[PDB]
Amino acid sequence: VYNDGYDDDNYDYIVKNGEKWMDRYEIDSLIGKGSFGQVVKAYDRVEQEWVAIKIIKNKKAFLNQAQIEVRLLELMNKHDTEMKYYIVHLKRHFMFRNHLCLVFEMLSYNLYDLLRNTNFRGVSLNLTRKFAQQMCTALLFLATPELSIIHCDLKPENILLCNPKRSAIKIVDFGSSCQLGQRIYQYIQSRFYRSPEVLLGMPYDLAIDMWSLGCILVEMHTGEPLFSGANEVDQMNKIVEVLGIPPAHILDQAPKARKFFEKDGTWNLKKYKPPGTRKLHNILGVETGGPGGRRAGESGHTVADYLKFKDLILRMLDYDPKTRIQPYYALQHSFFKK
Ligand SMILES: CNc1nccc(-c2cnn3ncccc23)n1
Repeated sequence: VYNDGYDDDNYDYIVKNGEKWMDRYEIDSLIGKGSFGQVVKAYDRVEQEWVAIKIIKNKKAFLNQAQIEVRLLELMNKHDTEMKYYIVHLKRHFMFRNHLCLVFEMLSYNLYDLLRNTNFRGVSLNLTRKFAQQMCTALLFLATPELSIIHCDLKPENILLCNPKRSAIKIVDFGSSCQLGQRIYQYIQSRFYRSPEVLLGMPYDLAIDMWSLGCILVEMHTGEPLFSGANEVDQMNKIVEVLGIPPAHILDQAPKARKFFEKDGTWNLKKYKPPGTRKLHNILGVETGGPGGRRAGESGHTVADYLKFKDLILRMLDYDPKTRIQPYYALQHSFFKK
């Protein structure tokens, strides 16, 4: 027996269809799950609307992760009462049967689910642009000084559609996030989306989220991860295939340079395609009909369009976090509509 019979051996609440909580919520069904716990669809009888309830595991490490998340969501929703900056809206929270519960507006599928729905062939350049404009607007909001929030775990699974039929999105999952200032986490970001400064053990800031976004947008259009490393050494080598050896002024200051490289004064890889020869121009199919040639003869996919997309992505994937494009200027780029 766990939690007087209410929990399973994984620290999760055992969902019961139709259960009533607190003379208020009627639980309907499970709609999502993850490391944190579970997400259920429930009817809020007081506000007369469907809600999603994120039920955190009954275990101290998971509870405390979610307490950080609640504080950051309360700070954000407070500075965006009109809900125009593409962050999920936390309505309220409570403790129930030894689980912290977060009540949200109900959302649809995540962007990984959308990629599966394309048979891993990618969404159109027009839909990629709509997702990009919303994501850059969210990053602009997180960079406002009273917030200064680094999400730290951007990936397709943490971006949800509002509606299955439409392009509107919201960002979720602030459990691993932090605020600019004191360096606390040195181990951060899911591996495929992890920035070079984190791989190299260097100082970091909000620019790590822009790196992740560049990786995500390429994957949304091609159907597959840009840099799919099996471990940190493989990850750095896959980055170098596309982007070349990082600049010497960065490696000369990197605590973990010698995990990957050796030092003419110039740096090279430790003993893949030669550095910089796996061109983004060819991954995107700029001149050859898009990914897999499958966009040949479709509207919305011209050479000029692809050159603008490539230009923006290369600015998001700058090795130097001081010169990598920032949200304000990404929004002004000619890839976006006037
Ligand atoms: C699944 N539907 C759904 N609808 C609304 C909100 C959420 C959600 C909020 N935070 N998180 N964190 C992680 C995963 C999902 C979620 N989810």
